[PDB]
Amino acid sequence: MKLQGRVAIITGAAAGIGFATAQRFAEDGAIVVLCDVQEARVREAAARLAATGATVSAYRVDVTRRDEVDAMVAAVLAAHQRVDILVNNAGITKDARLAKMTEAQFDAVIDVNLKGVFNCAQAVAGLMTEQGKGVILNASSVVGLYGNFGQTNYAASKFGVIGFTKTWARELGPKGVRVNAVCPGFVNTEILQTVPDKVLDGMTSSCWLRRLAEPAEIASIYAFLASDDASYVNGVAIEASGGMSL
Amino acid sequence: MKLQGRVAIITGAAAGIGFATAQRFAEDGAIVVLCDVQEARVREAAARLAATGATVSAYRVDVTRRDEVDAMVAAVLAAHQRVDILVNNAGITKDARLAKMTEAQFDAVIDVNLKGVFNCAQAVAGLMTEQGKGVILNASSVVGLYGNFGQTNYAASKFGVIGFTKTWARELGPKGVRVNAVCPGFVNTEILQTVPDKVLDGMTSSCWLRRLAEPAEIASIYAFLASDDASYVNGVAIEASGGMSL
Amino acid sequence: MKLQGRVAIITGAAAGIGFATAQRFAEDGAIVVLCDVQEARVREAAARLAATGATVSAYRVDVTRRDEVDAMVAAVLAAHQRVDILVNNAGITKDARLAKMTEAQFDAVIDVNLKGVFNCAQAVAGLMTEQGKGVILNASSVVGLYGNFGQTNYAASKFGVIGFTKTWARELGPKGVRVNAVCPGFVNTEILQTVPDKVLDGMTSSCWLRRLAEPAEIASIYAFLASDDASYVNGVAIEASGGMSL
Amino acid sequence: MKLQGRVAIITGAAAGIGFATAQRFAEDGAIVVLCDVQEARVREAAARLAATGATVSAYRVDVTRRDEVDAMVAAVLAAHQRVDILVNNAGITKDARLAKMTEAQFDAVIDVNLKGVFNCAQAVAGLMTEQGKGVILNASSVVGLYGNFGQTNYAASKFGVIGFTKTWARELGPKGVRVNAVCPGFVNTEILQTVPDKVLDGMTSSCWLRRLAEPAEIASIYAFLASDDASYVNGVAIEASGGMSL
Repeated sequence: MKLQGRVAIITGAAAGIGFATAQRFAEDGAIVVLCDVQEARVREAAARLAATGATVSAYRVDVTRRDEVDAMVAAVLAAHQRVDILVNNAGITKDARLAKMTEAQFDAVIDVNLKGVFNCAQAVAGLMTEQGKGVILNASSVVGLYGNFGQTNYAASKFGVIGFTKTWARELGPKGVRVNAVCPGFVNTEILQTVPDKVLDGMTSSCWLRRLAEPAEIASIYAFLASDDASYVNGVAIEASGGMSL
Repeated sequence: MKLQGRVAIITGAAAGIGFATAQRFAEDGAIVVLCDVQEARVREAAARLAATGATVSAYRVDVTRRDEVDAMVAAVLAAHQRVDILVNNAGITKDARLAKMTEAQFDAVIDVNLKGVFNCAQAVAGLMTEQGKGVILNASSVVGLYGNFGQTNYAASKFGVIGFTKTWARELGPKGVRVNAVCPGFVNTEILQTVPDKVLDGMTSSCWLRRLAEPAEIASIYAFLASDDASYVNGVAIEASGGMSL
Repeated sequence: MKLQGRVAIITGAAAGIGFATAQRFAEDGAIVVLCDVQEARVREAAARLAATGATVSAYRVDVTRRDEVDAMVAAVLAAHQRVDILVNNAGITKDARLAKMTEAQFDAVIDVNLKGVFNCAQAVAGLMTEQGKGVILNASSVVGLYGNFGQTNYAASKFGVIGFTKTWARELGPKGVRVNAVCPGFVNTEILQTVPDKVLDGMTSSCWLRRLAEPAEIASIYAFLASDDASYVNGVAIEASGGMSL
Repeated sequence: MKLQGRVAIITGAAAGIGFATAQRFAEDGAIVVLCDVQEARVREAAARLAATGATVSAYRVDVTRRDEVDAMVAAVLAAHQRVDILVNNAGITKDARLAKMTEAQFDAVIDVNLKGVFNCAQAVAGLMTEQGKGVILNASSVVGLYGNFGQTNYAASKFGVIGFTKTWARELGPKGVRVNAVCPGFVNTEILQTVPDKVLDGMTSSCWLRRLAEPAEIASIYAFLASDDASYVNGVAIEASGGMSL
């Protein structure tokens, strides 16, 4: 059990990729800390994992509020004495082409997807370098490699988290702390359930595996990167798109 | 005279690469609008170019203030009837290790370097698509490709502007408007005179041409990209580093 | 036991990363076919793994000779009924500055490192698409991302295998066959013992983890990519360098 | 006239991008040496440029025959005393999916597109470093960035020439010799004239400028890169695709 006893904080863990990652991490023996802006939902999520015998906890955290981030990290240290893994998965989209995008749409996405990631990483990175081991995993996107129509704000933020990744991999690597990113393509979470079938068909046609990912297939990449199997993987952004013509 | 009569707005034009770009664009026949937060200095810069016979103007613009950006664009239209080129060159650094970076250091760099670029591009893009031709050139950095120690905020921002570049190239290209980025390496501008020699030796040794760039050598890349010689170059980030090992 | 009963052909398996990969695959339950130009050595390597209880076999294969490749594939099918995984790890260097590189130095590296990879992949790809599942893993290098002094031929070949990877991921992905590459940095294999200390200090100082990899740390990446944990990873080249400034 | 008096060797110059580059270089004042495997056609091409008053010469060169390459370079030195620019543009395609590609198809493309480029660059690079200035420009492709169905051989070769580019930029940069690559997308040369319209429409739909390039639009990028406007551009592969979703 490759993450046995390791303490993992996962943001956006109430549902979607975040929840799938919490589940997989618990299966790999991690102590999992599920954080989400949605308090009731994340406590239900944690409750489902606790029933399996896993050691888990749940916190309401808005990652744009550094005081909430700090309070959670302090509570995790009080409870489990260390932080071994951070998965910066919480994100939002507010799509609009440049001609129509509002300042509020722009700001909201930069706040969660860049400032939020900065807040959580800054809050744990010192704990990790002090103990001489840790891993910070950042959620990017294929859009963070290639751009995408209507995603001025999202693309900037997901490119930007690769900037974080390479910078922190440089700063923290020498102290035994690895920093990597995952760049998912089209993943079959709740966000796609209202998308018209013909639109989904266009999406899957652009994928070289000709299908959407299940969230567990992104979780499994975070699990690899957290584990010692990725001990010489640092500063990378792994594309998890099945291959794409975006 | 490959830019003859074309109207170019350049931000951060009082000095450094911005001023060199204004100088080169004027040499190539462009009508140049020099914008900077340093009003007296950008006025003096414009005066030097006017003395050579160029058609120029000078505006105080804080790119984080959209009303100021909009007012400048309106004034340029009143004076010169159209906008053909935008060079988003204004940027700042507020360097710190992740461990030490303050919220103000982080927020300020995201504001100028991402929000400011968004503001200027959004302000001109409709003018350009309506007339069926235009070019937006974004200043990135080698740091926006590879990250860099102490530059959590700057690296996120310069990665992010490549996200803008690809996204806007997708949205605007079909309307005849190209969007590209330049990623300079180490440039001999005013910000380097105070830097220690052994730091500059490390800079030059990591460059495959074994020397710093002069600002004119970055200006000439912007001039190429603005010109019709780059008519099939869209969505790219051109590294202008002499080759390097950062 | 994530590769239990899966049949893996590994080229260059007598030593180095190839042998470490065979060892790890066997540890994960794979049936391993060790191939190398050094027959006695790869036989001894297989014997070490068989002593641990693994199901293994050992073949002399010069990957530049397609009849030898084909004969080995036919033998594997006769023995084990299918081929599930191919690791194209055999490669050579024949380093020289452009000024001095001989035709033989150039031709030989292209032959083993590109033609050999082509030969092995073509020999197994139809088996994999016919059965609806398979994975081909190609050995690249950080040199296949950034180039390197004295490696005109090697760099072309390791860039080229990423070209293969993306192309085959496009052709074979829709049939259920994934194709990926690994780009190792500096690995503590047998080829480094003779290397001067000050050359190795330059290697480690350019790595953001400030150490060389052990071969098992590259093997574990191949093991991940072969496994179902990488089921939505297709067409990628994963840098396995600890982060670096080459 | 930015290439005045500079001696430029261009391979594949009888038609297509090569001829367009010869024409543009002559317009920029270069002494142009047109090389092609097609002797009658390249002499006609040269004759057209000579009529404009340009200084030009024509040679039959098969770039896979080093003796022909060497003889041409010697003849150019005898005639013009130096070589300032090399454009490695000659290339071929022999497309087939991996399942069907023959050894001869593979070999032919590697021979022209990698060995040929090596031959020409090796033959001139010493002349350039000795005089302390030169530029070598390599023709890659968008396929050398992203791969493409049916192009195992072409993609490997055009990735591979970026490997050459980065390696030679490293080796030769310190001696004042720059090496860069251009990666064209879909260009309206003779090769596309038999392509069905509906197929061309698919191609242009995937282009963010929604049109094919004219060959002069690729020539203009080579002209920039050869000129002193690109004096701090070294080791780069410039995508000239209009933006693409390949």
